[PDB]
Amino acid sequence: SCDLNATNYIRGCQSKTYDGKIFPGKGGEKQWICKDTIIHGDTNGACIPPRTQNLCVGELWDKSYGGRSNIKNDTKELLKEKIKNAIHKETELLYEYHDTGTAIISKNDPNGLPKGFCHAVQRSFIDYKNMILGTSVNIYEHIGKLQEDIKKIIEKGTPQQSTENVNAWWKGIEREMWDAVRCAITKINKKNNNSIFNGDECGVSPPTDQSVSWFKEWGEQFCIERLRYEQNIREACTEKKCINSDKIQGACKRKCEKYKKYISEKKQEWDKQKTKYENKYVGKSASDLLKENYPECISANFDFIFNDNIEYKTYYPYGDYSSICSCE
Repeated sequence: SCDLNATNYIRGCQSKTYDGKIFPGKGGEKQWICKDTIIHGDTNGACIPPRTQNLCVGELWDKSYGGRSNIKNDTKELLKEKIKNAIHKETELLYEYHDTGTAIISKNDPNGLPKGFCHAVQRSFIDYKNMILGTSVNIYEHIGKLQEDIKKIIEKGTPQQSTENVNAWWKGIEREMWDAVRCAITKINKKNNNSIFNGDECGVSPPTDQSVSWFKEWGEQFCIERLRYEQNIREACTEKKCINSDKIQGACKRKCEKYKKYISEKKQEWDKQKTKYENKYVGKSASDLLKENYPECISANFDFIFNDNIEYKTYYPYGDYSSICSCE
């Protein structure tokens, strides 16, 4: 059983801001961080999710006075405890972030939990795994210190045979770490009238390549945002207000230009991730990866949307939404 009514909050992990502050707060959103001269998985490149940049490290890190590792002298038991509490806090804060409709991917499916909450929780859990295993990305010098203290805690505190021990140690604690997620979900009962929550709603077992996991998150987000853009285009162009010359005008042209602008910024992110994915996973499509996972991606022709031919800019000014964004 879990720590049902036993409350525990940790300093350093406040309400999420990665897709923006929770209302009435505004802005403060993080962007996807793509880097050239970095290795992720086997190969070059990486795009870092806003959510990852907001990951709760709890008592693992001491932010006070310029920053320091809070696990330098820890036993592996106390380290495990500190990870478990961080994971438990991450789950609670992600629940609030998707319950309030602030997370982009939440803007109520199907076990009665907030849309996107389980995906986000699974994703953060994968991030914790890769942080502990030392197999993520070296973007933060402070997490570099964390994987390295973790490595030395495990090696001093287990019999030698070596990040092979760090790998076996994670495997031995994985079930317990996942129980921190299930436990935090059970505590939703205290909070929620939609259903009864047994804690298994985001999976009885932990999920399920972090680079692929990050790319999938990118996709889910892009496709949802894409449908919101369509929604606003149809509300402002559908009304058939076209100025004589007929060329679109006013609210319609505004909403259409917003999507055109959105696609232009997302293009670099698609190219980077698509290339990394497809030339690591030979014979596999980046388009298939997203479409087989997220129903919001089904209407998206990724090759059309991000097409780099010369004629496409002139004939399709607003991409795949050019027809709604035209006259007649």
